Amino acid sequence: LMVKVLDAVRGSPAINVAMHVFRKGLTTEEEFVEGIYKVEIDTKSYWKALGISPFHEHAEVVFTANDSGPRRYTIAALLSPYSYSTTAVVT
Amino acid sequence: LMVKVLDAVRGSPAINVAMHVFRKGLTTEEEFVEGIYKVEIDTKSYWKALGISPFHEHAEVVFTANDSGPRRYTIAALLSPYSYSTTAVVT
Amino acid sequence: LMVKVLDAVRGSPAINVAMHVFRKGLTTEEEFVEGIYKVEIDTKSYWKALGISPFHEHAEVVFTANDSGPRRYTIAALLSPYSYSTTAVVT
Amino acid sequence: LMVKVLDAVRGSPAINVAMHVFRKGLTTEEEFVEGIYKVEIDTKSYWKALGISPFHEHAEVVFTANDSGPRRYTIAALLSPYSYSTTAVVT
Amino acid sequence: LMVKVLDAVRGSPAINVAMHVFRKGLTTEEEFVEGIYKVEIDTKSYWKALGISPFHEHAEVVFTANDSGPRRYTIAALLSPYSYSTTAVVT
Repeated sequence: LMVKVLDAVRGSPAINVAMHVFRKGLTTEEEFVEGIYKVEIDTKSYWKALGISPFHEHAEVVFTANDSGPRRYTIAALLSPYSYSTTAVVT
Repeated sequence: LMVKVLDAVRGSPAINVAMHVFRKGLTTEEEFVEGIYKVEIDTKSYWKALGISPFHEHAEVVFTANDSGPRRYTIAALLSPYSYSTTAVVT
Repeated sequence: LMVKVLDAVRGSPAINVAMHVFRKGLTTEEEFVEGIYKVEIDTKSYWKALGISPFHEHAEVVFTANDSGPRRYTIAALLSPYSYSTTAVVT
Repeated sequence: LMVKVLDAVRGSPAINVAMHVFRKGLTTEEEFVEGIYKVEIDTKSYWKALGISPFHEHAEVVFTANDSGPRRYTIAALLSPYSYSTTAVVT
Repeated sequence: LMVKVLDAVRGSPAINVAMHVFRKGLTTEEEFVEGIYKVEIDTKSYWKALGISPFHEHAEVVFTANDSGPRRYTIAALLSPYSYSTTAVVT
């Protein structure tokens, strides 16, 4: 097994490289690679893995999730390598 | 097994490379690669994997999910390598 | 098994490469590659994998999902490499 | 097993490299690599893994999640190496 | 097993390198690498792993989470090595 990437480079490129070589109870995950170059923006979660036997008997639950409001996410060149260029965010 | 990628490069390119080589209980996931160059924007989740035997007997549940509001997501060049170009977000 | 990609490059191209080589209980997934260059925008989920025996006996459940509101997602050049070009988002 | 990356470089490129070589109870995760080049912005979570037997009998729970307000996230060149370029955030 | 990265370099590049070589009870995680080049901005959490048997009998719980306010996060060149460039945040 031989891998060659970008043997010779000349003249200033913008590069993003990711190399992975592999060889060979509510939740159980084993022997994994999570999140190479992962981006998460405005992620939400409610009631994850409460456990064994929640609200087993005679439970009265009221759940209300409200999401609102003025929120802004201005992004230029996300995960976007560039060269000899111009990037501007003018407001 | 031999792999060659981008042996000779000249003149400043913008590149995104991803190489993967492989060889050989509510939830169970094993021996996986999750999220190479993954992007998530405004992801939501409710009541994931509450567990074994939730609300087993005589449960009175009221669920209400409300999503609203002024929200903006302005993105230029997502996962988009570029060269000798112009990117602008003018407001 | 021999793989050759982009042996010689000259003059600044914008490139997106993805190479994959392979060789050989509510949920169970094993030995997989999930999400190479995956993009998710405004994804929702409700009540995923509640578990074993939820609401087993005499359950009174009221479910209401409301989705509304002024929301904007302005994107230029998603997963779209470019060169010698112009990208603008003017508002 | 032999790996060669960027054997010869000349002329000032901007590079992001990630190399990974591998060889061979509510929650249990073993022998994993989490978060190489991971970015998280405005992530929320509620009631994660409350434990064994929460609210077992005669529980009266009121849950209310409110999210609002003027919030801004202005980012230029996220995970985006560049060279001979111009990046500006003018307000 | 032999690994070679950036054997010869000339002319002042800006580089980010990450190399990883591997060889071979509410929560239990063993033998892992968490957070190489990890960035977290404005992350929140509520009620994580309260323990064994919380609110076991006759519990009356009122939960209210409010998030609001004018907050700003202005970032230029996050995880974005650059060379011969210009970065400015003008307000």
